[PDB]
Amino acid sequence: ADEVTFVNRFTVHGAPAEFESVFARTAAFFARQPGFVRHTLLRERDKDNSYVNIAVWTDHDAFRRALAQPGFLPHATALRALSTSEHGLFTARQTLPE
Amino acid sequence: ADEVTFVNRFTVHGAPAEFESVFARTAAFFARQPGFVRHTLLRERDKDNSYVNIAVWTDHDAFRRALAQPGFLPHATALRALSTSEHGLFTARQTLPE
Ligand SMILES: [Cl-]
Ligand SMILES: [Cl-]
Repeated sequence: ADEVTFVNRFTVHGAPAEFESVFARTAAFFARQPGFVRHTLLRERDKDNSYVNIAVWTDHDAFRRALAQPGFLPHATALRALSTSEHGLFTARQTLPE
Repeated sequence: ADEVTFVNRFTVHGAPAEFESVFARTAAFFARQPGFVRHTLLRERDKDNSYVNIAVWTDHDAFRRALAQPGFLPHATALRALSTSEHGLFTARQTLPE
């Protein structure tokens, strides 16, 4: 119930290999934060520059705290230098297997 | 690896309760298909009409075979009566924890 899922859709403008390298360090940063549960970076099949990240947090407060960390800035900056994003925060309604 | 992840973004134009009920039946239909791994239906926080579904399949062929089932067609008809959607098929690039 409390758990939140942040979903980002990226359009990569720069080199996808550089994007992935930057994202790996971004994810490691977030993995150091209290409340981090898991993440998966997905790449669209047959597209080169289309990515979706799914990140799970114990609660909304922990997610907001992570974004507000001073340590996030270089990662946020490096990501924005390479891509644009459309994103939203979600709660789970249904899961299978149950 | 071989796993594929299908991501759907729904904009619901009917009643959300009816959408969730019809979606549950469609999800059950896919859950019976060979190669189905898991799915999660997510609802955007502070919104009534925005959902994202994430579904994992063992491989691309299993996903294709499921989509091609004649039984899918009336399910699709019912779900699309209540919602529009934008979707894509993805491969996992990074996951934490490892
Ligand atoms: Cl800046
Ligand atoms: Cl069938």
